[PDB]
Amino acid sequence: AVHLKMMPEFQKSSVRIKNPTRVEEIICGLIKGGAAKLQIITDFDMTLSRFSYNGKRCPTCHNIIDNCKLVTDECRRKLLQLKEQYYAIEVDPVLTVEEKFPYMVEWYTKSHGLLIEQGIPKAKLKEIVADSDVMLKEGYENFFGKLQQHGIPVFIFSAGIGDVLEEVIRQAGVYHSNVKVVSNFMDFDENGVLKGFKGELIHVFNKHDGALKNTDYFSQLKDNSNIILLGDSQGDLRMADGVANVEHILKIGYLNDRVDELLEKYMDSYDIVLVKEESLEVVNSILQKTL
Ligand SMILES: [Pb+2]
Repeated sequence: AVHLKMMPEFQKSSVRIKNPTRVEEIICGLIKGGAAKLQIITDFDMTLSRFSYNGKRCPTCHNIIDNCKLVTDECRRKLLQLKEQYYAIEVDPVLTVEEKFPYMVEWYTKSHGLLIEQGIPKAKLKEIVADSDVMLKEGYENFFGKLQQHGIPVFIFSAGIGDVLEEVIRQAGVYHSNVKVVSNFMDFDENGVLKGFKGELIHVFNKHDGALKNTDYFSQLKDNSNIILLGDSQGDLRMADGVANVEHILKIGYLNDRVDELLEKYMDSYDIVLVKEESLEVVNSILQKTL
């Protein structure tokens, strides 16, 4: 039986849970199914990576390029201006989520376009990443490590830059065979220089589309009908729309930002809400009982 009161990880004051009996019920299903039924579906930026460190604001995948030695101060000035005008839209309370899609497409297209101008070589990503201030959440070795040890599928589903994301996890030692990455991948020219992006754009609001266009992945995993989903946004709740059959799904949300405004909405939509939390120990605690 599961008792959240007897799990010291769940007592941390950052842990918010609207409906604990329900959460206990889901975690109980997870444990019953064991490794054989489990898979993980997860965002990356600010979910598997830190929102802030000591006492500092950490980079997203996109920020890593924004801030590197290959990008001019004027290009960063333009990128910042883009952020200021489009982030106001993203967080606009009057506009419907659907109204925001065209704007989000414009933002990722424009900002990607500025980086294509800067001339980013694939060869240089390794060093750019090594030099960056990127940080994985506390407990990531264990997270990725228990998962790989048990062969649990991990679908990292990111609106960031896939090449960057992969280099971060590769340099961290945790890009194992069980880890599949779906993101915005860079398209390179004859000289190995960035010239555009592959596929359809993934942004914060359209993860349902991507989730459905990954049929091959999810149908090989028919038997993994127990899911842990981790996300930092309302948009991330759609990441599991492609899943063949669901028996138990647990949705864990990192609330990093806009805490007062969004807490009630996050508590309503995610089963567990983690408020300004820089570690993976709640999820590690559930894997410990499960695997
Ligand atoms: Pb997200």
